[PDB]
Amino acid sequence: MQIFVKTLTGKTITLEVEPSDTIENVKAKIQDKEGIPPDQQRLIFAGKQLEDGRTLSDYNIQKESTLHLVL
Amino acid sequence: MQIFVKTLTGKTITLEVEPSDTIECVKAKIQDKEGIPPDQQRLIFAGCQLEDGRTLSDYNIQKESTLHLVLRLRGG
Ligand SMILES: *SCC1=CC(C)(C)N(O)C1(C)C
Ligand SMILES: *SCC1=CC(C)(C)N(O)C1(C)C
Repeated sequence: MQIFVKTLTGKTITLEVEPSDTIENVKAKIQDKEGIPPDQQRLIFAGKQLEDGRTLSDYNIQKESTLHLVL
Repeated sequence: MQIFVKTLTGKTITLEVEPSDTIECVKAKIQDKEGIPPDQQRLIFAGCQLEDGRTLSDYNIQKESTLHLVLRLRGG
C-alpha cells in the first residue's frame, strides 16, 4: 500500500509498505530513500508518536494515509 | 503572478506562480499551503483538466486567472 511521509520542509515522500511492517522497518525505508538516520526520525500519526516495535496495523494506518516526520 | 484556486467548499487560495511552472509544481505549492496530497488534486481551467507535465503557459493561464480544484474521491 502507498503511504505519504510529510517532512517539515514541505517535501512529501511516498513509500510502499504493508500494514504488517514495523515502525523500525518504515524508518529504514526512509533512510534508504532520503538518507535520514533512523535515530533522528520521529514519526507522528493521528497525534501519536509511533514506536519502533509496533506495526502500522497496530495504529490502524490505512492506504494513502500521511505520517508526519519531525527530525 | 497571482492566481486563484477555488475549492468545492467555497475556500479560495491565492498562489504566486510563473507561467513557466509545471502543473506538478502548482500541485506541490497547493500541498505545501493547504496540505492536500497532489494525487487527490484535479485542476480545471477553461473546461480542461490540467496535466502534470505541461506548464501554465501551455494553457494560456494569465495573471489573476482562477483554476478550479476538485478532489478525487476520498481514499484509494
Ligand atoms: S515546475 C519545475 C520545472 C519547470 C521546468 C523548467 C519546466 N522544469 O524542467 C522543471 C520540471 C524543473
Ligand atoms: S482538456 C479537454 C479534455 C478534458 C477531458 C474531459 C479529460 N477530456 O477527455 C478532454 C481530452 C476532452
